[PDB]
Amino acid sequence: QARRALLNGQPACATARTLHRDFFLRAAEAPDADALLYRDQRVTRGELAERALRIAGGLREAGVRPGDAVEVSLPRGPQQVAAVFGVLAAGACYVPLDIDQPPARRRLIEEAAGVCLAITEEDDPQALPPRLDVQRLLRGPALAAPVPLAPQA
Amino acid sequence: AGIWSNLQSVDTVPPHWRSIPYGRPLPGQAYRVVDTHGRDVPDLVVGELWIGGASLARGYRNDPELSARRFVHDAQGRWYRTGDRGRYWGDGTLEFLGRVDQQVKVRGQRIELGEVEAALCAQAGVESACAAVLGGGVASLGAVLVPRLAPRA
Amino acid sequence: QDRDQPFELSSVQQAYWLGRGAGEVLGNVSCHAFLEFRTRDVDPQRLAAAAECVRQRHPMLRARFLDGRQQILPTPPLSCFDLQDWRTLQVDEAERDWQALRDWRAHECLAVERGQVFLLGLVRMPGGEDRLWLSLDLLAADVESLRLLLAELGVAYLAPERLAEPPALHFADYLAHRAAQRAEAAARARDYWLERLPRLPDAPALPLACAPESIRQPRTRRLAFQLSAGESRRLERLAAQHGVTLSSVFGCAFALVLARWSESAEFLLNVPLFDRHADDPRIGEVIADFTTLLLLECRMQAGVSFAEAVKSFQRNLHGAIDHAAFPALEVLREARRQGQPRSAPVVFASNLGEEGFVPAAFRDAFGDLHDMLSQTPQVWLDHQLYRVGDGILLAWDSVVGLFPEGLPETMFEAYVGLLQRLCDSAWGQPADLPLPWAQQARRALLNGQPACATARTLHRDFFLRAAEAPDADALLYRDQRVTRGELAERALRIAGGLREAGVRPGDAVEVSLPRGPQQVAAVFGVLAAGACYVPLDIDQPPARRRLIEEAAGVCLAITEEDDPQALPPRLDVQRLLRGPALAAPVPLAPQASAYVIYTSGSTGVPKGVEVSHAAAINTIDALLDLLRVNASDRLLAVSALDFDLSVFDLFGGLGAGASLVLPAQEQARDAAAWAEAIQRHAVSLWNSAPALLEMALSLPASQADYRSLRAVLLSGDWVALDLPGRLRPRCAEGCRLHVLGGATEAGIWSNLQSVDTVPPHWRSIPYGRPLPGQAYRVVDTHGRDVPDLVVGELWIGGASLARGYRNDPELSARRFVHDAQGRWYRTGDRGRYWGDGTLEFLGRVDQQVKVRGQRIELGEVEAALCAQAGVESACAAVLGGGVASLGAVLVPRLAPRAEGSMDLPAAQPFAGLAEAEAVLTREILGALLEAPLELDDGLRRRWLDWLADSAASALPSLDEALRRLGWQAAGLTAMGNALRGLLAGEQAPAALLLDPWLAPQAVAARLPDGREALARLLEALPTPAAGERLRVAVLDTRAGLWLDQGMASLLRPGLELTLFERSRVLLDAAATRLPERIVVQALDDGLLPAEHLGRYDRVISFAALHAYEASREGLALAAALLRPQGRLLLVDLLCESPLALLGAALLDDRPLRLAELPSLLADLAAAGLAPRCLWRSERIALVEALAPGLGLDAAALQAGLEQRLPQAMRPERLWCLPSLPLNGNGKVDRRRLAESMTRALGAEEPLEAHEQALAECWEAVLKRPVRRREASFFSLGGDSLLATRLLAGIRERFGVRLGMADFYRQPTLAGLARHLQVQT
Ligand SMILES: *P(=O)(O)OCC(C)(C)[C@@H](O)C(=O)NCCC(=O)NCCSC(=O)[C@H]1CSC(c2ccccc2O)=N1
Ligand SMILES: [N][C]([C][S])C(=O)O=P([O])([O])O[C][C]1O[C](N2[C]=NC3=C2N=[C]N=C3[N])[C]([O])[C]1[O]
Ligand SMILES: [Mg+2]
Repeated sequence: QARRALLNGQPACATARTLHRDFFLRAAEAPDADALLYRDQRVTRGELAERALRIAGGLREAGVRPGDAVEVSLPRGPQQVAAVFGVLAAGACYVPLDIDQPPARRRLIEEAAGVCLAITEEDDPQALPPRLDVQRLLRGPALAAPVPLAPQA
Repeated sequence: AGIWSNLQSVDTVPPHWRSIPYGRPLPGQAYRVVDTHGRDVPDLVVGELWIGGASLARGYRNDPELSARRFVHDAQGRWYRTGDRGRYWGDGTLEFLGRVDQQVKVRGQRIELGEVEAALCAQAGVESACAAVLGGGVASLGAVLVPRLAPRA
Repeated sequence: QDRDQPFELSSVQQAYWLGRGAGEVLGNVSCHAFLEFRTRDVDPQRLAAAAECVRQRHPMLRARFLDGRQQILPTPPLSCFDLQDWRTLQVDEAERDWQALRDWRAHECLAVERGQVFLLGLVRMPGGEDRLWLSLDLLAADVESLRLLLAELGVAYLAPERLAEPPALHFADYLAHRAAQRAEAAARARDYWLERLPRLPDAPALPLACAPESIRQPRTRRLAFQLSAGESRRLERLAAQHGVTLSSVFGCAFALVLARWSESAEFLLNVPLFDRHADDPRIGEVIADFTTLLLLECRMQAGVSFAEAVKSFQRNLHGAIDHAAFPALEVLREARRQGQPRSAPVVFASNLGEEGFVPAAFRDAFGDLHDMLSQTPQVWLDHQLYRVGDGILLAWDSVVGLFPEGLPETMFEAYVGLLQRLCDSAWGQPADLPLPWAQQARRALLNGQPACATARTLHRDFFLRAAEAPDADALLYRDQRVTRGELAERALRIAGGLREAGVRPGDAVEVSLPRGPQQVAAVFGVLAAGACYVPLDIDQPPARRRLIEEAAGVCLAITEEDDPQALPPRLDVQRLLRGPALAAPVPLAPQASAYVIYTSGSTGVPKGVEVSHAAAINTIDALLDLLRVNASDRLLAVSALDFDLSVFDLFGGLGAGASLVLPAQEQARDAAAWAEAIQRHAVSLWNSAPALLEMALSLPASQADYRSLRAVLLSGDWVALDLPGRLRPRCAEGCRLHVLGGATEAGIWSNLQSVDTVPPHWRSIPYGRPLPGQAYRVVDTHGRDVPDLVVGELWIGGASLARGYRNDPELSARRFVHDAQGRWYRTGDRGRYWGDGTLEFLGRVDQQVKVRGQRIELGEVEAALCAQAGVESACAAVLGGGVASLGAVLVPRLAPRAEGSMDLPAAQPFAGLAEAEAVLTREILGALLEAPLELDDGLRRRWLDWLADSAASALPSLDEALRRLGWQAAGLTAMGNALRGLLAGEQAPAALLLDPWLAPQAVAARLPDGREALARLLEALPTPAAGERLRVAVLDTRAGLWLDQGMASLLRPGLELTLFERSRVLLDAAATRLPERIVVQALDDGLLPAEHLGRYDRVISFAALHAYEASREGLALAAALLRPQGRLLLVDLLCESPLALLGAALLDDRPLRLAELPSLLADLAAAGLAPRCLWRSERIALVEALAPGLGLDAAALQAGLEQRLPQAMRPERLWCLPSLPLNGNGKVDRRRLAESMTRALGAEEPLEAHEQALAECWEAVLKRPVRRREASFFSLGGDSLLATRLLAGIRERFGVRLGMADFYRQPTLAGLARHLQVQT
């Protein structure tokens, strides 16, 4: 029990904060740095933070709000990463699914998650959750900052 | 438990490892290993890995009853009750020993065989199903069906 | 009710109003809500018009608060709208100005005395942001009424034409209705609450960094957490499933946090509920204060499901709404009127109105609530809730600096953690919170510390150290030293002697030997026999010894005597040393019992703590490996053998081959003997209770040089904060003090706070980290761990626990307990972790008592007495008697000052006097020997020898003896007759000490020119020359007959006299015979009442300073009793009266107590008294000596205790001592102090003009007749409401500006007169 209380007792080694906080800091600190590299093109932290904050503004415009949840269902690539940061920066909890996740199973998850919205390249405001094009959320106005989430959201 | 809960560094494998163990718990989070009655098992004894401390998920998104079955509370705080089996070796390392239950790994991903079986019972015409990950180098997921017969006199 | 005339405050408005009081407990603040809101732009003139429009709509926004009543203005004098247009400024200067404006108007006491209960305002930031904000004093309004003010502002900003109707129901008509309408319900609930006041729980016993009385400027710090839509939905649907109002969910979860953070899970929390019930539906639009305050006595159960806990909280909450018909404030008043300081300074304001807190008409006009602040007075933790968005803003308006830093943060993080644990998981789960993981993670490291020990039999290493180096020093004694080989072969001789006597592995053996090498050889011999040693003091009384022999089930006793026929077979250690040697120690597996150490058998059946070798050697290694103990070290065994510290001295010290300097049994508490032992044998290690090292350090650095002392261990009792500071220059360079924690039930110790010096945040030296291999918990009464900073019971765990109480398994299951965390000794120490993982110990659990209306922190009373000028040390206890009084005790430090230079007037005595007393000694020896059977045979033979030895064979004289003595042959006859009659009654000591012819100091007050000694002692009492009042006292009064013999020299005009003795029956005679101008008071059970400190300009001692257990004892008693510049007047026996020596032989008390003139004057100058010797040569030597500024006086103590303690822990009686008495096991004897005070315990009109003119003020305000001064205002019938009318009454009656906090510390009539006496 002594050994195990040491190994369990290992101190927090963390600063409790909103999960996105640090990326938006790394972006504000070096907007030009390569955040993403993808299919032989690249995205800066500034570009990604803006793309995310535009998605966030599009999500607050689409009725998403702090600790409410948002499905993200995008092919693997920068728009996916921008969307999860944009969900988190809208204050929301992202509910990732593969775009390959099949429709009846996706409906079990969309039903069980109580999900406010889904981000999917498809626009369909009449889906089980309202379903949204990330490319349209990328036309959204940028939020000037991520929404202040307390660390436990 | 959050993205991980242990770290075995591996500069080399000492030959007595039957598997690469779960190492020390990651900082700020913890492991118990318990008897089926919730008390800690002694070192080298196999029991159920309870992950604990600050890294844990808050629960399942809209399943409070399964949350209470997993995210349990004890005189030692809050614990995820994983259903992984394992043992603390005498040096306080945590050998993970696979799972006792219907949950298995396919091409790295987590699958509940109860999910595969239920997705087969969701077939009109299946009375019940079994699923298992199989032997051979393919490591394939297999399943087995009982059809429902639509009786008459 | 006339709509602009003064009308009564609602009860809960009085709670805010009286909380504005600069002298009220955590008062001086508004009870305002500050709200803050954001938008890019708003028209400031629309706002200015809107704010003034809502004032002229609602009476209560324009209500003035004065004289504890409210009165409504047609419009207020002071500005409605604090516009601050900064659209031009630099952004960050505007932000700093906003933060100043924010901190100001969010902490602001609004001018409610000028009707400014409502104030709107607006910074216009140059960043393009109009931050509308709103300071509403809740004297106007409920929070549920504040959202209606927002509704009115939202409309009045956007479309003021739609403000269709100003709500016609005036708040005075609502009160004039409500206060009459409630009447039966209020009485019905008053009867409920009155009968519950003794049974009400406390405020939540949370960790406070500051006393609430010790801050005048309570800034609220808000903590907040927005539960989302989804978390709100999950709580709302789960609240529905479990059948509870959503306020009950949040209130239950809050009360579970406060329970987990309280010392006890039962407390009051003030629930402001929303009594917006009225006949007019427009009450739903009136802005006045519809708060009603519910004193929810929550009692939160542990380990139940949250589903049970929340239904319980709801049932309590709902049922208590009916009892809130008599308002919580009047319950808190009636508690004060019943002598209980109860409060609900923690608050649960569930403003959960389903629309969103900020109403939609306002959410259109400005963004939903950005931030907010309370300033609720007299409330530590104002928890509120708001629907925000469609989510729920949790808010905790904690107070800045009141809680520890990071505590409202962590406690609130646990509350949010709980509420998400309620969202995402079913309420069938335990209502017990987790410890917030960071706290538990640290404590898992502290408890996780590896064994750092090898499991082995406790004696093992000593027998190795002997086989390695047999000629090395093991023990150093009175003169001689025993080597390891000698000690090992002596131990193994005793071991074989014990095997032969039938003792065998783990069977228990008493070791009652005087401290010395044979005692050590006996414990190592018992342990080498494989047996378990049961050490006892040889001076322990026989009845207690039989209980311990019985209770240990003791196989055998080693006792320096053979009696194989006793309760156990009892053996002489010298015969056991004549026994055969064992070849080797009998093999024990380490888990076997090593010793059983016994507490005092005054506790009923003696608790004997059986410790295994594994446990003992674990603690020992865990300390040897920290002390780096080595073969050159030399410990001092000041620890008695029945005090478990000796186990480290023995099996630790000699396990490392470090030799023991042993005090002998006559040196068992002697600091001078220890000091020489350190200075002589170059002692490198020390180990004791702090009261022993305090006693060692009480000797000067020149008299007692400890600079050999490489490291110091202190244990078992509170270590004073100055003590490391006193110790650093005394011990070796690199002082290495360690203070060590925990009871014998955890082996010798369980903690180590290393001390270089005290960091200034300590209030006692804490328990440190647990020692290696063992562990601590602090637990709630339910056995769950309490959080950091939270006081609970200390539990000790792991590889050092005692096996149990030796033959009480039933108590062992109560005091040792078992969890998923392993096995724990449940100590009954209070204490708390700190954030850094240090473990503050806070006294035994009985060192708190729920005395008659409050929990007393007796450790805090001791800490506050130690802060007095000139105090060495203090104790506090709670007593017997019909009051069950608080009691406390002091000691002065005496300012040692080397004034002792002298000459002795030797010219008056001659040898024919000592011959006269030798003759009279022979005659009265011979006179008792006319009936020689009144003695025992030992005294008979002594007396028959002294009939020649104390007589003409040494100091012969003729009948001239009689004329030297002053008593003639009539007196010789009267002595012989009295002595035979008294001893045919056998009435020594008691009647011998009552007798004029025979009492030892009284015969010394005649025979040795004793009346002439007494005369020249009493002479120069200056009052019949000076014509001025003089206070005299006597230390050694006994029967008063020796004083009566001097009394013609004592009855001086202006002389006041007080008479003292450490005995009751003798003072009854003194009090019988001496006139009513002379006072008599016992030092009952050794204890001086504090009313006498610093009071006496003169103090008398007669032929009895040796009758104290030190010179330093009776001297320190004298010095404390003396007024500064006052004179001790002493005759000391540099030789006894030969008849007082018969007297002492009939007490059978040793003549070795007596001391020389330099020996007296050295200790007396160390007691600070500056001396002259004066008289009677080498016999009955007169000394007088002058007192320094010791500062102790009951007046000065009252002023210091008024400066440092609340009225609920006044030292209800107060006493003093020359030093605190000591346990056999080293501690300050808090039981003897408690019993002694319990023995020493044993209305009238106003008579000052200020008391009488105050009685007129109390009688005017309270109506009831103020005939008695001794009453306290609240106990008589006062309230904080009535304290305003009393202050204003004093401001009419006398004109003085009353400090209301000082009046709350001074609630009795003369205590109130204090501020009038000083014309404040
Ligand atoms: P006195 O006549 O009061 O008699 C003596 C006693 C001992 C009773 C006196 O010293 C005392 O304790 N007075 C009562 C103090 C008290 O109870 N204070 C708290 C009243 S509570 C209240 O309803 C607050 C808390 S929640 C709410 C609020 C919400 C939003 C924004 C601000 C505030 O304050 N109001
Ligand atoms: N010696 C001892 C043990 S160490 C004994 O014996 O006694 P007791 O009672 O049991 O114990 C003591 C008491 O107190 C406490 N402590 C310890 N340590 C200390 C203390 N206090 C204070 N400080 C310190 N350090 C214990 O636990 C008990 O209660
Ligand atoms: Mg004890």
